[PDB]
Amino acid sequence: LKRTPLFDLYKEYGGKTIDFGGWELPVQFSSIKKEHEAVRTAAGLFDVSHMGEVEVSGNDSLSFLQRLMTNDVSALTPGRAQYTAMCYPDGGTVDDLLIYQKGENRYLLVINASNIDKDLAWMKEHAAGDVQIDNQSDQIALLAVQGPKAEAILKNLTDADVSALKPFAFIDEADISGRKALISRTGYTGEDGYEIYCRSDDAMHIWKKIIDAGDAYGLIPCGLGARDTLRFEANIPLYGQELTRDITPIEAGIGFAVKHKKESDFFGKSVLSEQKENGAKRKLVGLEMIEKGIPRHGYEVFQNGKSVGKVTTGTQSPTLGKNVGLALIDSETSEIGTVVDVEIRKKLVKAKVVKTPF
Repeated sequence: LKRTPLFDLYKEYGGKTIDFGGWELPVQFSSIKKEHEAVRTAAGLFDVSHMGEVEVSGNDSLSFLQRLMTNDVSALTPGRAQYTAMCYPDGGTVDDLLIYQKGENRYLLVINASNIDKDLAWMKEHAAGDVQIDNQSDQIALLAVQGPKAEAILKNLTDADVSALKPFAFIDEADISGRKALISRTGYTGEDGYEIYCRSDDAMHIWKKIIDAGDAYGLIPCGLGARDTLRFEANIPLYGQELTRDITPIEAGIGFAVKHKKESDFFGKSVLSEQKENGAKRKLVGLEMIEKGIPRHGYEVFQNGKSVGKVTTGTQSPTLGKNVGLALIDSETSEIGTVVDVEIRKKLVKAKVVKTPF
């Protein structure tokens, strides 16, 4: 199986591993509930080195990126990053990703691990002009620190002024105990939070310095369990779930990342513009089960005997004390308070659409 440079460290911290799409990554280290609670009130350290990273350089890199991306990548300056979708002509999603501008006409694309080869072929297909696409995936590790105490812990790791960083701002080549790392103010949890990109070699080192520096603040290793519980409460999409070949960024609730009046044409622009200006026929919602049952990805959602969509992620909400779900459903069913039926092993169980994000 596929393994991050952090792998050999999991046993020590009690990492229960799962074969998450070829990569074996931790679902937990102690408890989904405790991990969620930590990132909510202390901080939490996720290994996220499965992610791919691709350098795009050349004089025509910006024009190339502007056709490929839904966001206006002109808005970037070196030291700044943005979240974006990459769409097919029909507005279906190739991937969602972060682009960092590292300098004039150099860009770092942080892409989903599952999609690196897909994304690469799609990009190389539409290359034109002076554009170089360099896969740097197996050279870069990624550690994320997430919570109200994340800033306080990060002070203790580097001399660089990470406290000055605004959201989506980054410092490159910053020193963490003699280790050069890119530090960005970006998360995947819905709290204050930073992400640390380093050489594969240096990941375990930095991991240890983060557990040490976080010990006093209540910092624990967190996994994919907590990751999804946090995503619900923040209504954050995950590719393969909220975002796929068949779901539009508008439908997934990330229209903010679609700048449909960009002067540049981009793949999907016409379809996405209409969905932005008129509203989409499907809407990503939160579901909480009113009746006993476990929702998972793919379960049909019904109202009055007719399908209205599908559950896209299943998880638990400590906040509510309930089983909960993110679902993509018809817009006319999407109002808060609406009751629906989610099919769990050939029997319809009720759920009530709730306010998300929190």
